[PDB]
Amino acid sequence: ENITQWNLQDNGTEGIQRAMFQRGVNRSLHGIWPEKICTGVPSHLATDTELKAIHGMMDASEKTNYTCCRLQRHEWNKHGWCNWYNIEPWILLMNKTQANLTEGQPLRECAVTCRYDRDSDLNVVTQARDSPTPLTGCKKGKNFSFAGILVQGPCNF
Ligand SMILES: *[C@@H]1O[C@H](CO)[C@@H](O[C@@H]2O[C@H](CO)[C@@H](O[C@@H]3O[C@H](CO[C@H]4O[C@H](CO)[C@@H](O[C@H]5O[C@H](CO)[C@@H](O)[C@H](O)[C@@H]5O)[C@H](O)[C@@H]4O)[C@@H](O)[C@H](O[C@@H]4O[C@H](CO)[C@@H](O)[C@H](O)[C@@H]4O)[C@@H]3O)[C@H](O)[C@H]2NC(C)=O)[C@H](O)[C@H]1NC(C)=O
Ligand SMILES: *[C@@H]1O[C@H](CO)[C@@H](O[C@@H]2O[C@H](CO)[C@@H](O)[C@H](O)[C@H]2NC(C)=O)[C@H](O)[C@H]1NC(C)=O
Ligand SMILES: *[C@@H]1O[C@H](CO)[C@@H](O)[C@H](O)[C@H]1NC(C)=O
Ligand SMILES: *[C@@H]1O[C@H](CO)[C@@H](O)[C@H](O)[C@H]1NC(C)=O
Ligand SMILES: *[C@@H]1O[C@H](CO)[C@@H](O)[C@H](O)[C@H]1NC(C)=O
Repeated sequence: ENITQWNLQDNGTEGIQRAMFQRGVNRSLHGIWPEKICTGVPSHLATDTELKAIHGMMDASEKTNYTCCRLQRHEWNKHGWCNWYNIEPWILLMNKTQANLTEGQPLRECAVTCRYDRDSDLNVVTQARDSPTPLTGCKKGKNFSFAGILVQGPCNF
């Protein structure tokens, strides 16, 4: 029912993808997205201490040097409060999702966005999710690279 999406390292993509490559991070959670997007005022304002409890999730912002908490707070504000009601079960789910992502390539890993790399003739996956979706920036007929793992098609197992 929820889309789980994450960033993947890629030295060829400026921003979080490059920062992850430099730090030896392969997968960094972007979000867990139910159908409903939160509108209005959050029932609770996420603190830095709460957001830092999602261990290994890197912020997409250079303003924190890709650490915490701009993306983490944005996730709680836009997808968290209205769906989970309380920050505690959301922090635990996000943290466990990230822990699984840190362990290696997950159960279902489908490409979302690629950076086609001319040199290696590979579709370098910059963002993946746990369900198939139409692709963006992915060259037809090329193999896919999920944080160095070579796959035939857009979905990795
Ligand atoms: C996919 O995303 C959804 C979010 O869309 C995730 O579901 C959410 O999971 C949260 C648990 O992790 C759960 O949080 C608890 O919510 C209760 C309140 O629950 C009651 O309210 C809601 C609506 O008002 C109803 O939820 C029911 O919805 C479904 C269909 O009816 C079904 O799942 C089931 O019937 C649910 O019961 C329902 O009326 C609820 O009973 C809070 O009380 C919880 O609080 C915990 O308890 C404390 C107080 O005792 C609180 O202070 C603590 O901090 C404590 O931890 C807790 O917040 C959400 O209700 C649920 N949201 C929805 C819309 O279902 C789902 O888990 C995701 N799945 C995956 C696999 O990623
Ligand atoms: C993190 O990974 C573990 C291991 O895959 C998950 O636990 C499994 O959950 C499935 C159902 O989704 C069950 O069939 C098994 O009981 C579990 N296996 C083990 C070895 O414990 C867990 O769901 C994952 N959590 C998140 C949030 O991704
Ligand atoms: C990241 O992925 C590569 C390629 O699969 C693997 O060799 C390496 O050990 C992983 N590093 C971490 C920190 O998980
Ligand atoms: C950003 O983080 C990395 C690794 O932790 C480090 O190389 C760098 O000095 C940090 N700070 C700035 C201002 O780039
Ligand atoms: C989150 O997962 C880590 C492993 O990455 C674990 O050590 C830690 O206790 C967890 N934190 C919370 C708040 O669950």
